[PDB]
Amino acid sequence: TIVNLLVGGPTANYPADLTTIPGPWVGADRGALRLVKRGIQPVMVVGDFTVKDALVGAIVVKPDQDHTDTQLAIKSIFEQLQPDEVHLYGATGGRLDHLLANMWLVLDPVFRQWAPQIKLIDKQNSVRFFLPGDYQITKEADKRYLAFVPLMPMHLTLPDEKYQLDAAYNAYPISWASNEFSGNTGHFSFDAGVLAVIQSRD
Amino acid sequence: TIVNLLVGGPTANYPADLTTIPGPWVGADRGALRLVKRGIQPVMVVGDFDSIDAAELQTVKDALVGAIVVKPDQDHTDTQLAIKSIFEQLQPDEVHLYGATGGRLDHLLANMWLVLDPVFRQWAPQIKLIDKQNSVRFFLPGDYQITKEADKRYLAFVPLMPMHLTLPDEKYQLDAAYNAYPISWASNEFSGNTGHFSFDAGVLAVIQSRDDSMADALE
Repeated sequence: TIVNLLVGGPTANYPADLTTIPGPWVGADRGALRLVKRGIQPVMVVGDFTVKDALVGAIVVKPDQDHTDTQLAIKSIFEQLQPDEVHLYGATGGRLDHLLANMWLVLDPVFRQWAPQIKLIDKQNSVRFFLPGDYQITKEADKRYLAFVPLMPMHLTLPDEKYQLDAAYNAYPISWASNEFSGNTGHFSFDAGVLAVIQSRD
Repeated sequence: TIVNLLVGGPTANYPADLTTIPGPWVGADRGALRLVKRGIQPVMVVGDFDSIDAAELQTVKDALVGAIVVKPDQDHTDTQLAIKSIFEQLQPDEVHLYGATGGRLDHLLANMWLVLDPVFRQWAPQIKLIDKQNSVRFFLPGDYQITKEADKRYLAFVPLMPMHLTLPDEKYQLDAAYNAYPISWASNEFSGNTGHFSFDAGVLAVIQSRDDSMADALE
């Protein structure tokens, strides 16, 4: 099962008509209002808020003290709805501080356990996160570029991509943008931190 | 001397008509094509412009005559090479990066983390990232004072590397807070005209942002 979470980024970055994206929807802050405005009934709304009307059929989660509403929404989704995956929409564009918080959200030890189950999606990008190990990914038909992004120090190996790396160490965050798949699949291995993999298009 | 650098990001994120922005212009990759298209004569161009379209070859070649043309090297991205070349040949006091946001996320993070390289780190204090809703500044360890940008509403402290960060007078505060990985402390705000902060290591990014009032007013 997949739960869709909508945060407050610009609508111009949505990959498609949200009513077109299947799966239960959850909205945080502005995200909830935009889901409602689109006639979408959320299974859960996070924040302090037709709304009251849409909230009867939804699990309402008020803001707390230790979490951002986005972090709270993520934590609440996995603990209460318990899906296999959460697709984050509205997480890019606009305010950069929100964007970066969304991208580095899984670094916090409490949310890292879910890194493998969280994906950011917008019209030009798909973002997945990985924990140390060996993996195989497949090219997304509509994407041209592939990028490996170490969010923390690690030894990264890319044995079969257009550009490769042999247990390369990064002492700080780095974005190896503009790589590409040789064929339809590719492998990668790393021994620490968290790795973000981004497939993008123009 | 403010040197403006335009990279390949979406034009929708520009903060204004590029021709209204003062200071010499440098274009990297697609950025160069966009400057030429707007009638802006770049003082320098960085990127491979020889395997580009015949339809656009001559027209770009005409604009490149009066510009310093820097060819890609083997060690740097074109954006990094542009930054290195600017400090090397244009005697700038500050470098303002435009077109560094939106679009592809791998390029965006690359622009945000560019100054982390030990070599480029010496220029972090002089590189400012600018788009429609944001203005990003970078700092090296020490104590600082900043003021609120007139059009900005939000303030954010973004440690890019492990450090102890102290925020004593902002809406929200931190007392030697430690981060073991990059963190974006978003939505803080100035409490007064100025704000201060101190940190002991790594590189700190500071972001002043605003909402897109126009777009929000449409919903």
